[PDB]
Amino acid sequence: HHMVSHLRGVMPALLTPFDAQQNIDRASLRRLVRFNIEQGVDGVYVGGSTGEAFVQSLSEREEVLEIVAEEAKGKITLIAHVGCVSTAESQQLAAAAKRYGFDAVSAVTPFYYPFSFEEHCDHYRAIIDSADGIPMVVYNIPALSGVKLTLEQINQLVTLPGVGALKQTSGDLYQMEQIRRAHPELVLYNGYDEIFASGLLAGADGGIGSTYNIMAWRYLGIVQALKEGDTAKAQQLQHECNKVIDLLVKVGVFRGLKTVLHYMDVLSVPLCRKPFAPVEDKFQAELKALAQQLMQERG
Amino acid sequence: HHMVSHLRGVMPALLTPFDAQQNIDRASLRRLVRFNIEQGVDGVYVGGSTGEAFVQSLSEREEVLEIVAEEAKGKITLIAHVGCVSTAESQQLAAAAKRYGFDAVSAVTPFYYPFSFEEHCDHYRAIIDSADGIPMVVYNIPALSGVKLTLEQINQLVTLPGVGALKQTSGDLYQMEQIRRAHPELVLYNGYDEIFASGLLAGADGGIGSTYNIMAWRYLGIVQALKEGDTAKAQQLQHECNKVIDLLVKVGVFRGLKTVLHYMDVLSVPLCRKPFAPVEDKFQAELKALAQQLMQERG
Amino acid sequence: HHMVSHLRGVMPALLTPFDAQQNIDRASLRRLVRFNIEQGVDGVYVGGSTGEAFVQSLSEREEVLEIVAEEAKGKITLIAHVGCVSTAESQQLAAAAKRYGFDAVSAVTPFYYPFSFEEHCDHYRAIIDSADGIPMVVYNIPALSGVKLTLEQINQLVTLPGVGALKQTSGDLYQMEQIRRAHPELVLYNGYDEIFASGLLAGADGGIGSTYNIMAWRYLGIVQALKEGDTAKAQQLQHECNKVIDLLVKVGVFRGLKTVLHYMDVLSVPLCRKPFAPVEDKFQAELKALAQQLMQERG
Amino acid sequence: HHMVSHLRGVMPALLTPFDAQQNIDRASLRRLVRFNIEQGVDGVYVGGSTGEAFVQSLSEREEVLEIVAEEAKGKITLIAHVGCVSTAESQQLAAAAKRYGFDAVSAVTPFYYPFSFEEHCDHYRAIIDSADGIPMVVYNIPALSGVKLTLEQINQLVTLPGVGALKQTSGDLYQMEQIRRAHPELVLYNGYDEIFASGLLAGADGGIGSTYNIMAWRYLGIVQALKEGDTAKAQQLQHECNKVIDLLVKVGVFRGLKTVLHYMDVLSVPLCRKPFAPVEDKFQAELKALAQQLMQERG
Ligand SMILES: [Cl-]
Ligand SMILES: [Cl-]
Ligand SMILES: [Cl-]
Ligand SMILES: [Cl-]
Ligand SMILES: [Cl-]
Ligand SMILES: [Cl-]
Ligand SMILES: [Cl-]
Ligand SMILES: [Cl-]
Ligand SMILES: [Cl-]
Ligand SMILES: [Cl-]
Ligand SMILES: [Cl-]
Ligand SMILES: [Cl-]
Ligand SMILES: [Cl-]
Ligand SMILES: [Cl-]
Ligand SMILES: [Cl-]
Ligand SMILES: [Cl-]
Ligand code: NA
Ligand code: NA
Ligand code: NA
Ligand code: NA
Repeated sequence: HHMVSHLRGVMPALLTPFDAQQNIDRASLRRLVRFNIEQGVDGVYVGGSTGEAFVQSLSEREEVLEIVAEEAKGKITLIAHVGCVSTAESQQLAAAAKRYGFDAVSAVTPFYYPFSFEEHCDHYRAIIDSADGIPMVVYNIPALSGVKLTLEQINQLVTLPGVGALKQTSGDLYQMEQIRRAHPELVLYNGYDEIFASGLLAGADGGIGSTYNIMAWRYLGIVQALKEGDTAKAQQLQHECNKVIDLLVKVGVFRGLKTVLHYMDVLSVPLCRKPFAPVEDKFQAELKALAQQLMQERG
Repeated sequence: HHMVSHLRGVMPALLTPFDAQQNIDRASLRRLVRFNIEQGVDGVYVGGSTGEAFVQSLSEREEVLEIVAEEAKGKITLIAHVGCVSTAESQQLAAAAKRYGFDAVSAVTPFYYPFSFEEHCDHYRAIIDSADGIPMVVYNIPALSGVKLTLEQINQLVTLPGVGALKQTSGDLYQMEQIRRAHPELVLYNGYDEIFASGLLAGADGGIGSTYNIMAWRYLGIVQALKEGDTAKAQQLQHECNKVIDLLVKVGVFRGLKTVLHYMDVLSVPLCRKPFAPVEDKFQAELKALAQQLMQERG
Repeated sequence: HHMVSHLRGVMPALLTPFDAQQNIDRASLRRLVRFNIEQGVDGVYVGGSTGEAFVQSLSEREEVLEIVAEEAKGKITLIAHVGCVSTAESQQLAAAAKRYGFDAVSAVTPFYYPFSFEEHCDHYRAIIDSADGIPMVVYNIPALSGVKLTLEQINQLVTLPGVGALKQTSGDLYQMEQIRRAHPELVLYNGYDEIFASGLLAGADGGIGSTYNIMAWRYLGIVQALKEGDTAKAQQLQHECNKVIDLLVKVGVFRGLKTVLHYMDVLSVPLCRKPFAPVEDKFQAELKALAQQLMQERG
Repeated sequence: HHMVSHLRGVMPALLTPFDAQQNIDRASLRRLVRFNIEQGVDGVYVGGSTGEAFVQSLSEREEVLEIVAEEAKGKITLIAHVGCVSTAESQQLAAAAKRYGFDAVSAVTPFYYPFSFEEHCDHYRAIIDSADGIPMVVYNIPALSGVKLTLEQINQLVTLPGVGALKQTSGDLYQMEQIRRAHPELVLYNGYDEIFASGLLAGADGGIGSTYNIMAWRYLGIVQALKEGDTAKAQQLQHECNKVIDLLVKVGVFRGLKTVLHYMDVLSVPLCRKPFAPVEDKFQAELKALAQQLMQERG
């Protein structure tokens, strides 16, 4: 667990930009990668939930993976979310991530169909084998996956050979603390941005988040406030992140983030794929004012 | 709603046979269609959940759809489950179903990501458009999709232009009755085989089910018993169906069904796709005895 | 299970009438018991959830039990819901029901606090002991108790020495059928009036319900329709019951029932105890119209 | 919200000691109050969930209320949990708390029966009126009450006239932050001991908890650590608190705490009321070792 310490940190869950016809916008994808590097992030998490993975084909996900590796390999840590319901499809994306030079792969607990815990473990084992020597990030998101793992099951997942981290998109900070106590060296990512400060305090040593794409310096600022023992500053930063998250929940989270990035002249086209609707017109002024606030807050 | 009475009835949710390398077993697929026709079913529902749709590519789902149409068009009713999370993927499968001559399409409420009710309606509207004049079956399965529709939302979905039926995989038989009372003409399929008789009594006029692939005549028998007013016979048939479903839950439902069909010399290979494990050896004897029992019962 | 067949049937879950100051209305309680006897019911279930047991003191519940025994002992079957969270409180009510001559006691699974299955079993054993020879009805209502029993745990409860029946307030009619199949002689009451017909078909042999207080003959008629094999009549009667239940849900179920009974000249004051609010004025005309319809419906 | 700052702090949810026959052990109750005062706590919360309020009579709860006031009035803050399902019963306990000189009352959202939000509000208004001048603490515990309040409803509850605080027994630290942000002056108690440190960081300014009865100085130490910016010390204290909570979850929480207190020579008899079972013999060694550790840690 200590030989993959380079995986710790704050890493945006990269959005996948699409063009006006909902195809991959490669030029905007490259700009978004460069924008995140310039924000000072530790890494990027590609083709996750926030990446709209589950409305893309395998070929599209591979194209995105390869472009991001071109832009970012050697500059920041690269984690490829390869997870699919199908084990064989996940293996194909893991083998591709290996060829592109990613530092780690990740896979969401396979969803829709009920699978036994043993089926989950063999799924991770098969993907780890196809990753062919780069570590696995187990990705736990019970609210969307419907997979309700016990603590003892999480303990077994994160000790499988080849697993180097846990992305913990759970609001249960008792379990966060229990995972940390059971695995003092484990790379443990907070997945709910709206509790980032509290999740670090409960044992996470970094985070993977959708909203880091537009204000990663606030989350980096919370990491530093807590190291410096400035708890009032950590709370103030989290209050500001959550004011933004309240707005994003009102307008649509992924499309709201893409719209801000469009007003920051990063993404040419801010659409999500159907069935996500476009942003309602009445919310544009607020999203544009947020973009301008965030740009001014950097200098 | 009156012009789609030809969609009523008992229709197996067709399994998708795979070979030893987990590719589509076309020969076994054709024999499973013929086998279901020979059982006297009213139709087949292709590429659904039971069909392992969500561990298949679009290309594979199209291949299955086209094969089934070749075997069954003009002999029994053909319903194509074209549903994906992506609207555009679902539309591609709907346009393909239209080319192959299917009698209706169907789509599960798109899952994993939370979508507004308005986003769900526009998803169905777009698929109905690509289906280009064949009716849509709305497919409600809250336990796996995570979409919890109210009665009033269901009422709006089943009256969208182009919607001709509802696949109701819900054990809430108060809602089943309310849907029937609000739409006396609606084609309404019972989706949980283990309550078929009660679901008919609560208002369903047919059923779509995984276990109909191995014993459709029991469910046709329940329809008949209730029409005849032999409530005791309906109960006894459901008891026997549920003894089977108990066994299938113990061994794994889709792989148990495929194993029974392997022991009936229908499918050459009884595998599901990973991450479904194969059947445990200790259950083979029971599954073989069930196939023997069902074959002697047939005649 | 053979020697308690006299418990089978259709039994209203008796409302507890209160007066203007929210004290027990003894005269209206007597009139409601008599009204139910004249409706032809098989028994009465006293001091249950519908009886507002959990906003009453033990002394008040005992006074209600004794009165119902005076009015109904030897005329219809008498079941006393003695259940509390506390085991000793429940035992006090069971010992009292024994003194008053009840034919059976009943206890809801103790709630609010999480208790282990063994703690639940010991709770029932102690109450059965204090009931001193009259059988126990296990009362299962997960939606309000939060106790989620497995099928195998239900199998152990209904086989405790002294248990003669199960009140099954669950809409899961697979489990209903499984209970019937494992216990062919068990007295099994359908608890959700809105699926009564389907619940009988799935294996219940009677019911306990709040709405039987105002229209027991429809549920008795459903029993008769199914015995006769008139499945269409059973459905039509269930439709009519559910039209009423729809209204009761809109206005508040217990207070709406009490208001109907008020307009039938049975109850002097149609209030529930606080924090239940009174019925909104806008619903009075509907409730009065339903009272008239149910009265004309009888003769 | 500012004129009740004397309610902020760290307050054990007092256990109710019972004797060998399950009646109130008055002598052990007095020594438990004194023990907590001597731990440096800010107040005590009397007759709550932890106090086994819902297996006691109104008369028993008043006896405990009156004894605690006699021991602690004017030494530490006194909060009386007067909550019942019944509004009238809750009012009776609030009038008593007022007579005994309590500083505040509290009530759990009424449970078991579904009540509307307006019925909850009127319940609190009525108790506040009977409390006759002392502030009300709204007490939120969705996991046991089943009352799932939105954020906007919580906002309306804490702005009711006479409401001075919220006991927030929720693990959702997004909502915790949102409440703090919407009400910067609100007295906001963290209810889940196992996330205390994180709950403070998310906006709580105190806590009410069952495990404070045996180790309040750890929780006071966490407050001090977070004020001093020693995040690492706060984390270590929370780890130790959670090692204890793990053991208490394994043995049974209330009875485990009382057993520890017995081995601390505080409680003569460590029994909870039925249906809580006694502690298993095989856990006694661990609970005794824990008692010894906590005693030696104090100094
Ligand atoms: Cl290749
Ligand atoms: Cl490359
Ligand atoms: Cl699982
Ligand atoms: Cl830290
Ligand atoms: Cl820029
Ligand atoms: Cl084409
Ligand atoms: Cl929805
Ligand atoms: Cl029918
Ligand atoms: Cl006595
Ligand atoms: Cl008597
Ligand atoms: Cl349990
Ligand atoms: Cl029958
Ligand atoms: Cl009168
Ligand atoms: Cl008095
Ligand atoms: Cl509510
Ligand atoms: Cl603080
Ligand atoms: Na890095
Ligand atoms: Na047909
Ligand atoms: Na009787
Ligand atoms: Na104080």
